[PDB]
Amino acid sequence: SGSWQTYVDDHLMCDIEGTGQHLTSAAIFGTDGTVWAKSASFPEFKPNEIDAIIKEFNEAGQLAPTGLFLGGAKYMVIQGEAGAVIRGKKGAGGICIKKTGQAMVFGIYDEPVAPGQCNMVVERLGDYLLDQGM
Ligand code: NA
Repeated sequence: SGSWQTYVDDHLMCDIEGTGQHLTSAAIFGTDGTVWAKSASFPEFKPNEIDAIIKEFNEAGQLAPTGLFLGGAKYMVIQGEAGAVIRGKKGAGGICIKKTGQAMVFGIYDEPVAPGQCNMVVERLGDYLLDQGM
């Protein structure tokens, strides 16, 4: 593929396991905070929000006093994997973020999608990118 957008469209925003369900939105960022690609549905994120997530991957536990904010919306942090995966919840929806060597893979989900389905989708792409040296 010649576009980071294809990764979003064909690995993050596609029909999950043929259930007809999809992530709400998704994105791929560089570790500097540059947007490589995002779905049109992805929220109007702010640079401090992305920087907070970059910080959390470098040292887990830093989001805790405030929450995970994205597009001004507050997610409560839920169990992740230090340095590798950050997860948050907001009602029946949530967010999952997987770190690679050079990028961060974001997925946002809502009812009826389950938290573990978001994790599957995001983590599988991230692991692919890691196997490709990214
Ligand atoms: Na919008």
